[PDB]
This record gives sequence, C-alpha cells and structure tokens, in this order.
Amino acid sequence: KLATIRTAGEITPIAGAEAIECCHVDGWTCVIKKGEFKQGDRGVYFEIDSFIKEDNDRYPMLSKQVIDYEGQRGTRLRTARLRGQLSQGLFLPMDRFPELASNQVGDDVTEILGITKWEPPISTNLSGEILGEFPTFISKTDQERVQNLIPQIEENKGQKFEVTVALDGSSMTVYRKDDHIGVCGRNWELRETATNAQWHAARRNKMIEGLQFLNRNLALQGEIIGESIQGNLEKLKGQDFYLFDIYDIDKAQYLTPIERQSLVKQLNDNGFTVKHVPILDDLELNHTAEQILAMADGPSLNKNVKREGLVFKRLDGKFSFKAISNAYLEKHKDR
Ligand SMILES: Nc1ncnc2c1ncn2[C@@H]1O[C@H](COP(=O)(O)OP(=O)(O)OP(=O)(O)O)[C@@H](O)[C@H]1O
Ligand SMILES: [Mn+2]
Ligand SMILES: [Mn+2]
Ligand SMILES: [Mn+2]
Repeated sequence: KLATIRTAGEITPIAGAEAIECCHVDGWTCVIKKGEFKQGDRGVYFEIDSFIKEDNDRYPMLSKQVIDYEGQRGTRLRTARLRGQLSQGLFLPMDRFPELASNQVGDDVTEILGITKWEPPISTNLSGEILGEFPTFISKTDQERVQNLIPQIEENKGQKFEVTVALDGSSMTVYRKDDHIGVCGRNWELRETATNAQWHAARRNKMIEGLQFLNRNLALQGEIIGESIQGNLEKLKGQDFYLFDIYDIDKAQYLTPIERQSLVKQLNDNGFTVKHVPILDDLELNHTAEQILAMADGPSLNKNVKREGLVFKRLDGKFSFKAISNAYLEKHKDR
C-alpha cells in the first residue's frame, strides 16, 4: 500500500521556514508547502520506498531527484531532514489527481498511480538456484509499520507484546511438510548448492535435523545476518540465522511467543543450536505511535551498534507490527 488516500492531521509551523509546514499523516510527519493542506483535508500519501516514475507535470517537486532504477527513470522516496524537521513521504492534495475524484479515504491507489516499490540490492550469495515458489501453505514474513496502525494501537491498549530487536539481514524460512524439508529466501524456495548461504546456515545450526526431530509441519522463520549481508551492521564474523517466528503449517497460524520460546528451548536442549533474535522485556501497550517509535532506537544484537528497530508480537500470536528507528533510517541512506 505505497500510495493511499489519507487525511491531514495536525499541521504545525516550521520555525524559520515560512514557505513550508509540518503535516502529520497517521503516524508519519511530512513537510508540505504552506497552505497546501488544512487539517482534515484528504490527499494521496506516498510512503517512503515508493518509486515514482518521472513526470514533471504531476511530480515537479521530485525533478532533481530522478535516478535510473531497474531500467525506469523516477524518484525514490526516503527519510529526509528539512530545516531540522524529520520528513517522510510525499503528501499531495486530491485535486492533483482528477482521476481519483470519486475514490474514498483509505483507498489504495498504488496501482492506478503506477507506483512501484524501491528496495536495496539483494546480497550476492543470497540469490541461489530457485527450486520453486515460496510455499503457498506458509505465510511470508511481513510486518506492518506502527505509523500505519493508529486505531489498532488504540484498540490494543493493555495488551502484552513480545519485544524483539529487528535484525537487518535477509528473511529466511526452513520448513518441513511431511516428507519434504525446504529452505527458502524471502520469495522463493532454494536449491542446496555449495555457495548457497541460506542452506549453509540451516546445516550449520542443525535446524534441518531439528525439524526432523520435532516431526511436525513447521516453518522456522528468521533473519540470516552477517558478512556481505546488507552491510553486516552487527559486525559478525561469518553468517548466522536468528529465529523470530514459527508458522504452524497444519493449523495455518503462527505459534505464540511462549509456544515458540519453549520449542526453541527443546531444540537447544537436544543439541540443535538454533539462535533467536534478541528478546527484550514484554511490553504492556499503553502508548502512542510516537512513543513506540521513540523506543525503537537502541542497542542491537551487537550492543555497540544502533538497531534497525523493534518488532512487537502480541502474546496470542495474532497481531504484530514493526517500529523502525528513524535515527537508523537517517544514518543509513541506502535503506
Ligand atoms: N525480530 C524480528 N521479528 C520479525 N521480523 C524481523 C525481525 N528482525 C528482522 N525481521 C525482518 O523484518 C521483515 C518485516 O519488516 P518489513 O515489512 O519492514 O520488511 P522489509 O523486508 O523491510 O520489506 P519492505 O522494505 O518492502 O517493507 C521480515 O521480513 C524479517 O525479514
Ligand atoms: Mn524498505
Ligand atoms: Mn514489509
Ligand atoms: Mn529487512
């Protein structure tokens, strides 16, 4: 949902820059031209990671940022700082889009506006030979951002969440379905070869044997991190897998934080040395999105580096979200 119709929230002036002002859009804050919106006005909000194909009539404000990306000319939206003011996304009034004049607030207009997703380059050894599609009987590893979850954050006041450090690597799934055990990246099941990093990590921590021991239809989902993976923020030597979720294939449901933690303990008790993403204290939710984003900055798995952020998974395993550190996004312009 890169481009959606949203509502201008609080509009606050930026001291010393009378030509612009700060617009809150859900949990995001975004610099607009002074007077472009009033609180309550609707517009199209384009999230960071939007890639907006070149168009100086509709998008002249992006003109000097046009780059070549996957053979297209256009602009990547990313976190910026303007006059000391944090700015994320692009927010344009509805009258700039006459073809949306009878759409509704909340509508996803990504496809109609031709917006595509920008992503960092995938790391060398994490692209292997493809064996097949990512299994349709396993959920992929996505997380919604807290900035997009204002009402849900409200409903969940008092609920308890497992808090884990978000690790900056590549998503990796190792699973068992009856007589088949497979290793996947984010979007594909991979063939075992000598150079495949994901298979190597699954063999080295004995997690294939661990799945054979547990004898259940489970998908172990985690982050492979380390050297030549997204710049190796943790300064690891070699590479390693860090579990964050277990999907129950037979029940088509994630395991709860407590079910997952005890299964990981049994694996390690039996010699299967599967590591887990860092687990912090459980959080009783009673927070605004702004407050959640403030906890996002802090120590990573390597305590001497600042983390990508935090993932919150409710104790029933049925509601999860991610809070990315904005200091992290400011420091790492390649993501
Ligand atoms: N502790 C954690 N819990 C859950 N996921 C984690 C954790 N640490 C790292 N991750 C990664 O976070 C990803 C979900 O976050 P997010 O939706 O931001 O994904 P993404 O790869 O950044 O995609 P995009 O950039 O397109 O939104 C997962 O796919 C997983 O690889
Ligand atoms: Mn991204
Ligand atoms: Mn995502
Ligand atoms: Mn990531």
